[PDB]
Amino acid sequence: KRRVVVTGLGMLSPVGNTVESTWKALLAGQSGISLIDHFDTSAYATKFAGLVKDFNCEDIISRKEQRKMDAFIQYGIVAGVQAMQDSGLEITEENATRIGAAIGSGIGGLGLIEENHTSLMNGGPRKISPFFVPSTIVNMVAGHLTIMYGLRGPSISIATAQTSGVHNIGHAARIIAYGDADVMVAGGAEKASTPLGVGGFGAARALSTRNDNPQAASRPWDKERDGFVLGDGAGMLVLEEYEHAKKRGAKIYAELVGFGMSSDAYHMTSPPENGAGAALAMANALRDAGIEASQIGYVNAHGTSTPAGDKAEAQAVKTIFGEAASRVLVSSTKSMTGHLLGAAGAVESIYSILALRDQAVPPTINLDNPDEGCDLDFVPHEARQVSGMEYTLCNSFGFGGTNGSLIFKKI
Amino acid sequence: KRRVVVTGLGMLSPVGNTVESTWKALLAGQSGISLIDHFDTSAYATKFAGLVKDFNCEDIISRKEQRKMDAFIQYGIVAGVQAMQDSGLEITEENATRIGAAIGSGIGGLGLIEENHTSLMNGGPRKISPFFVPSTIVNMVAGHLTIMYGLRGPSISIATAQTSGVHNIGHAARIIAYGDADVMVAGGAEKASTPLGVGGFGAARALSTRNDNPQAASRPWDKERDGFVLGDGAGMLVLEEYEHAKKRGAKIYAELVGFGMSSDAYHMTSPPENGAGAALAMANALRDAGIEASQIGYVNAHGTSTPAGDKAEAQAVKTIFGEAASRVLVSSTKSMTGHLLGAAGAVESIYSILALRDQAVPPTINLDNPDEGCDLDFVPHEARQVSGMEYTLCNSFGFGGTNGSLIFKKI
Ligand SMILES: C[C@]12C[C@@]34C=CC(=O)[C@@](C)(CCC(=O)Nc5c(O)ccc(C(=O)O)c5O)[C@@H]3[C@H](C[C@@H]1C4)O2
Ligand SMILES: C[C@]12C[C@@]34C=CC(=O)[C@@](C)(CCC(=O)Nc5c(O)ccc(C(=O)O)c5O)[C@@H]3[C@H](C[C@@H]1C4)O2
Repeated sequence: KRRVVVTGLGMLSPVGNTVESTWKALLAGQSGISLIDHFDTSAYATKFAGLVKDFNCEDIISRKEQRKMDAFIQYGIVAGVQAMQDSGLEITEENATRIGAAIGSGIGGLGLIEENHTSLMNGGPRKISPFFVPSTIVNMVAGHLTIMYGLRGPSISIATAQTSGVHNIGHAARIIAYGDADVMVAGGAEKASTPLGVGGFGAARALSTRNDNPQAASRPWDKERDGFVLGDGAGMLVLEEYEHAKKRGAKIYAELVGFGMSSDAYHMTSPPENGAGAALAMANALRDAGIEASQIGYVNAHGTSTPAGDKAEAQAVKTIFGEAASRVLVSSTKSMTGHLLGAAGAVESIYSILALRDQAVPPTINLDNPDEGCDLDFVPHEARQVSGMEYTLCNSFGFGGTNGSLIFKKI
Repeated sequence: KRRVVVTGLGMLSPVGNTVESTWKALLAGQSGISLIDHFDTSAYATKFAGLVKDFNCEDIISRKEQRKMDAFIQYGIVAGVQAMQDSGLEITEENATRIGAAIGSGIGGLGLIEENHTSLMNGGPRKISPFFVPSTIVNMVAGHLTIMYGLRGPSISIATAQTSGVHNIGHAARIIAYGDADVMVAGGAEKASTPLGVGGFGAARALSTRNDNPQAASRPWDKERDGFVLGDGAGMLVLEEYEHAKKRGAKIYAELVGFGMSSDAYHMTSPPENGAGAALAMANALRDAGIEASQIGYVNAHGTSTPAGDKAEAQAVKTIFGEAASRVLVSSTKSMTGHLLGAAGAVESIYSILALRDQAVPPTINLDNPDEGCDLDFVPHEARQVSGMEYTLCNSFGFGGTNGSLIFKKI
């Protein structure tokens, strides 16, 4: 009966270009939200986002190859390299077959979609790049990485919008636990800070508009919430079978204990007031881990800072925790990080891991005035030390009412 | 130990708007390839594709809701309804939780991407539709369908480009076999016959250019091959646990016996001459099914009619079959159907099923002059009756060297 453990991490976030730097920033309650400058935001109702600062891949990706890939792919490859390195794993002809990847994204190569389309409109199909398809499609991070590292085991790419990160990690673990693979690099990558991404979610009325204070915009559960904030980044974890990792003396961050999925069956871009769907997703992860809601010390909420969304998740926590409801710590890193969409669940799974290694829980900043009727401990303003925390749970929910929860156990 | 069976089918193809009509057409060796008329193809090097003829959803989707979804979503929903109906399954409050979906697509809502982008370029972010995101993203078919049918179990969407259909079906079966679900609607949907899809794959030099004979264009293994042909469609199958299906007296088309995945780790848009990757994918499906290459009576090849691609797959068959190499029937439905990308593996999984029900195997049309050095029986020109065939295998390969194989067993 195969157990899965995390033996490698990598990340690119609006608050740091490494795992450690990003963790540091979050515990210090820093914000990565800034004003956009790569395109004219005049007509845009939202003019800020959590961007990746001074990105550099020169040492990892030839500017020759960079031409064949959208920022989202570029990000994910870098985070994947970080993870592969940090794992210390060495690919051998024996190995190849039993190592793979499960990496996706919510929207994929918007930027190159826009470029290629603009080109076509201005000068015809003659102007489309031969790399249009391969540079924009969601599965390309798994593509480039399996090639770069000679990985030959199972490779998949789940695109469940804002739920992607959690699904890729969850299925990567299943692939391993099932016997199909021994190691899996998994997570997600996103870079939707484009005219289309901003204008698009902007058109749905899903974005915050607090342009006077981009850092105060993302405020989960606070009463002045006005919609989620966009974030770019990538998060990746090397998942590996317990005995395979030991046999190689791998540093093991944590164990992946439970994975749960659910479907809202309600509305395409909104959850029930009731949070029924998030509840089942958490409820199935517990049952998969074989433990009780009482044992969860920390929950990394999906908490996107949308009026209807944050309320639903809260509702669902009460429902699952009941008694403990107030004794469990809950927080949204999105208060500082922004919403990474297809990468949200990857980075947050990383934070849910480090919170067990460091027995510390990052805050929900901007939580000035909670929502009324809230019994929950949303860890507002300042990180919080914890005692004997053995399990953390991570939530991701997405459009189409698709939900997922991962449960991590210490050591 | 949970077995998975197919208890429902649905389809939209360039040769038929139902399962039965499409099967009929294929066995008769008909072609669905035609010249494009929905956009000006003057500047286009490829001017044809396998389109879905006289699509109608009026009875299933309100023109009110149709506004919120790309053709690709519209197609997939219809095929999903067909499948749900054909399964005879009835969703009950008990049920909901244990029924879900695993549906994806290669490229998603290109058409609405183009519309929305054009709008933005012509009149600003003000012109983007509030439905931009929800109408174009890959996971929306699973979204709309879980809602329409009150499905609350696990919902996922794998986007592994041209390998998608096989992956969604394969993982849907795993979800079931693992205990996460009892029923899963699974497959894929595509509609890339757009300026971007045509110009895009056209820019990669991956499309056939035989505009003088659109019906002769798709010719897997033939010596005058000139690249794949684009096809629109959707294919869906209801997968369900054996005892759950029996307990309800479900008509059972076949059993899903093996699922295999592999990664080429070679090139982003091309397979090794050696076909090493396809071999492992087939090789793992056999091992998963617990049977031998000898027992496979029919193989539905990925056979896309690209020079480098068809050769690689052939190579891989020899490698896996060896002795039997000539005693196993191999064929490409893409000779008539075109390439459905993210939906290819769904429809072809359907054909791999019916070939067991009807003990008949559809031909590879246009196979005038094989490639030299080929020992394989590619079932050229005319469908072929078969005797005691108990297993069929279905191949899907995609960009990023991602591969997958499904193995179906009679009854
Ligand atoms: C039609 C409306 C109704 C509206 C009303 C109140 C709201 O609060 C929002 C802004 C968002 C509802 C929501 O929270 N959706 C939601 C979700 O279901 C799953 C994931 C996420 C995520 O970001 O990962 C998410 O954002 C909705 C959205 C946009 C528009 C305005 O739908
Ligand atoms: C850079 C080049 C080299 C080139 C040369 C010879 C060829 O024959 C083609 C046209 C296609 C190779 C190929 O077969 N790729 C391939 C694949 O790996 C997996 C799936 C599929 C599918 O359609 O599901 C597929 O199409 C390639 C493509 C385009 C361009 C011309 O890469």
